[PDB]
Amino acid sequence: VNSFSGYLKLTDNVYIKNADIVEEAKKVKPTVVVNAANVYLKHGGGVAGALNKATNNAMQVESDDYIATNGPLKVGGSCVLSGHNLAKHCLHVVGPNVNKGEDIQLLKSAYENFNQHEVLLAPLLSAGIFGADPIHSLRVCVDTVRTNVYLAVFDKNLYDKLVSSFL
Ligand SMILES: CC(F)(F)c1cncc(C(=O)N[C@@H](Cc2cncc(Br)c2)C(=O)O)c1
Repeated sequence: VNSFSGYLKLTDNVYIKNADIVEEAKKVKPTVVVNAANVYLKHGGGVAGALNKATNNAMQVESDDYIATNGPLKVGGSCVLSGHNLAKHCLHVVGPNVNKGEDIQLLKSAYENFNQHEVLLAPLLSAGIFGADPIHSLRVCVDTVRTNVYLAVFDKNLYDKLVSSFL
């Protein structure tokens, strides 16, 4: 039993809710919140900018130190950093950005990072400003993630479309 509430169950292990991931993180304090990161951990907009703003820029400060030490992530890769006031940990995961021409096949590799964590609160990778089709992202999520994932979808119209078209 966990503290996630109001989710619709899509599969044995994938759940979905129309919610603001920032507000959901603030209420649940999950062990892991996933950030829709880029390879530079520059949290300017989309989910990343919203999460970072909610940490009063502490996420960005920590991220800049991480990059200065380790260099950029790989597209499809991830790193675990602090969750600050939102979660115990933040798993920064880099999905491919279609608006940069990155290969969409890397979306499966990106979701594989979720399997290293038993339970996660997450957005749909490569959705929103990353330019992928969220319906495709949900399909890859369901077919790749085996751990328990609670997906927060900010846009109500998109949420209803994701549920209604789900196979
Ligand atoms: C063009 C379109 F029709 F596909 C479209 C339009 N608007 C929003 C999205 C979207 O992917 N939203 C997700 C992911 C998300 C993105 N950025 C910020 C947050 Br916070 C959450 C959501 O709401 O959870 C997609």
